Amino acid sequence: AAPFTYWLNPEIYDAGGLSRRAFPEGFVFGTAASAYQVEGMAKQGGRGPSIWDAFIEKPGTIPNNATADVTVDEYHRYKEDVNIMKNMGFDAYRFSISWSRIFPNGTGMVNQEGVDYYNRLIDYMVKKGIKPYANLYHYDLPLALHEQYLGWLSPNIVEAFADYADFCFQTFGDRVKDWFTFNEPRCVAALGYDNGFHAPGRCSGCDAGGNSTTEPYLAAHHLILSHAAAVKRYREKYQLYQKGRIGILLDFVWYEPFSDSNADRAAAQRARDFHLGWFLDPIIHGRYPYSMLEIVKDRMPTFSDEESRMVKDSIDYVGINHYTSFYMKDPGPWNLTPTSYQDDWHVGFAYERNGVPIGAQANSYWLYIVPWGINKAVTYVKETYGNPTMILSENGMDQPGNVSITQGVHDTVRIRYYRNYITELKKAIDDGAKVIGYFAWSLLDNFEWRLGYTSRFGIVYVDYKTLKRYPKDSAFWFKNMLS
Repeated sequence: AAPFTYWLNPEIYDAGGLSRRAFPEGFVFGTAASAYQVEGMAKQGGRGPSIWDAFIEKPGTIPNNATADVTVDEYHRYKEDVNIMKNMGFDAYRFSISWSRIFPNGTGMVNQEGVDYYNRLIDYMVKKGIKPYANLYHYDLPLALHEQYLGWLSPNIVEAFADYADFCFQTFGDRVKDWFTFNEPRCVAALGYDNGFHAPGRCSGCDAGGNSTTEPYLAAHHLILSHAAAVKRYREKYQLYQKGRIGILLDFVWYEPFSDSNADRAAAQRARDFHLGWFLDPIIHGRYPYSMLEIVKDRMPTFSDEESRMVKDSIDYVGINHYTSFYMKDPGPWNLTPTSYQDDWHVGFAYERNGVPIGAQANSYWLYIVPWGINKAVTYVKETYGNPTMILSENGMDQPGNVSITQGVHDTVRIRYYRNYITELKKAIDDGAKVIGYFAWSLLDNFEWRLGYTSRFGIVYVDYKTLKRYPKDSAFWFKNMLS
C-alpha cells in the first residue's frame, strides 16, 4: 500500500459526543456478517450446496462472474477477524450458521466437519471475550430442499428448519445465549419469489418459473411458521437450562410521508405494513396487517388458531436492520389486477423534496444516507409494537468495489454515517426506546450478493488479491468512540 494509506485521519477522534456512557448499562456494540458472505469453503469442508451456489452458476448473475467459494476466507482467517473485533473494542459478533454446512441435504446426516468449524469459531470468540450472536438463516437454503419441494414454498420446510434449529441449540447453546432464526425474511420472500433478484430466482415469467402474485406471500407465511416452530423448540427444550434469548432480524426502511395529506400518510403506513408489519404484526398481534389482508385477500395464507398462538410472542427481542429512508406518496387510483407483492403496496416513491435530495447516495443503488430515519424507525417500533426489546442489528454503508487500499481506508463518509446514525439512535433511546444493542454491517468488505465484490461495506478493507485486512479509518473511529 502507498504511503498515504497511513495518514492519520483527524475524523477518527471526533466521536461527536458518543461514548459507552451515552448509552444504557450493558449496551452491546458489535459487528454483523453472514456465513455465505465471509466463510469461503462453499464447496469444501463437507458443505452441501445451497440455492445461491446454483443461482451463481448462470453467467451474468454476479459481476465479473465472481463467486463466494473463497470470499474473504473467514473459515481459515477467523482468529485474525475476531482479533480485529476485539482490538477495535467490540463486545459482540453476529454471524450466521450455514444450514447446508451442518446438514448437506438439509435433513438427516450431520456434517461433523461443519459442526467442528462453528465450535472453533465460537470457542475462540468466547476465549477473546466476544459475545456470539448466532443467526440460523441468511439466504442460504440447502439446494436439496428446494429440489425436493421448492423450499420455502412448501409446508414441509417448517419442521425441517425447526429440526435444524433444534440441533444448533443443543450443540452450541451452552455458549451461544443470543439466537436469531432468520435474517431479513422479507427479502427472502420478495427478492427470491417476487422479482427473482435473489436465489432461487423465481417470479412471474422468470426462467426458473414462479408467480409474483402468490409465492412471496406463501414463502413469507412458511418463514413465519418456521420461525415460530424453531422458537417453540428453544422455549420448550432449551431456554430454561441455557438461559439465552431468541429473536428475528427484520429489515426496516423508514417511509416518510411526502406531504402531510391523509393520502400520503396512509401510503407511508401501507409501505410499513407490507415491509415490516408483514412479519411483526403476526409476531406481536398474531395476525397480518389490516391493509395486507384487505388488498391481498385470498392470495395471503391464513394462520390457524394454534399457529397464531405459536407465532404470537415468539421473540425475546426484535432485531431491526436499518440503513435508509424514502418519501412515500399516494400513487392515485389503484390497478385492479394483481401483478406482484411490490405492486400490492400501491405506493409512489420519492427521493427528493423541494429540489433537495432526501440524502446523499452510497455506492448501493438503494442506499440513501438519511440519519434521522433511524430515529423515526426505532420510535415507530416502540410506539406500535408495545415498546419491545430491540437490537439495532444492522447499520452501515458502502464504497465502490474498485477503490484501492490507499483510498479505501480513508472512509470519512462512513465515519460521518456512523456518527450521525448512532447519534440519532441515541436520541430514540433517550426518549424511551428499549434498544439493548447496536451492530455495524460489516467488519469486512465481503461478497455483496448480486453486487458481488463491486460493493464494499466493511470498516476493514480486504485486498481480494492477497486476502490481507487493512482497518479503515471508521474502524479506528469505533475504537476511539468505544474506549
